[PDB]
Amino acid sequence: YGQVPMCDAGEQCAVRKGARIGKLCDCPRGTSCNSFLLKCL
Repeated sequence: YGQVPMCDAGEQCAVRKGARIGKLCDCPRGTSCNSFLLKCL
């Protein structure tokens, strides 16, 4: 439960649009999911 594709540092890990965020992949250890930039920061 919660398994997701490994996300890259610049690759989009979640899309912020419409209202809620669209999860795509998890950010690599050391990088978080920026809902404003949509990057692994």
